[PDB]
Amino acid sequence: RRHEDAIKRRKEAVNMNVEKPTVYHCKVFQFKNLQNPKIRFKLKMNSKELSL
RNA sequence: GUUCGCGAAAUUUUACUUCGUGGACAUUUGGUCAAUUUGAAACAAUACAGAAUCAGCAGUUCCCCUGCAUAAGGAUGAACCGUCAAAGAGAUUUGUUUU
Repeated sequence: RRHEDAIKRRKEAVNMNVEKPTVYHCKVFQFKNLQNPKIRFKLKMNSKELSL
């Protein structure tokens, strides 16, 4: 019961929005070849997951 | 003066009676049942020391095991890639192998 109420509580963590930070943090990477398909998949996934 | 013991006499050895002899030879206290009875104050009633035991759970304090929550923190896997929708008006082009 506490486990399910936790998820019904998680949805309120979903509809919470931004509250923009102060300083954005940036990194720059550079590569010779992106052709590897799984790398191309992971860079998309992990970008969507972390809200990067 | 009281008793116990030994020796002598009068009678039937122990016994009574008397002489010579060795001890022992104080009284009290520390001894109240408590409780209850309308009277010039006594111990007379009225009781009468009879004036509960086995077992179960839980709760505080620490420890371990296993869950779920929460705060932080990490490790890894997931094949395919992003600068609109509708309607209206104007401008340009368009004989035989795969229908």
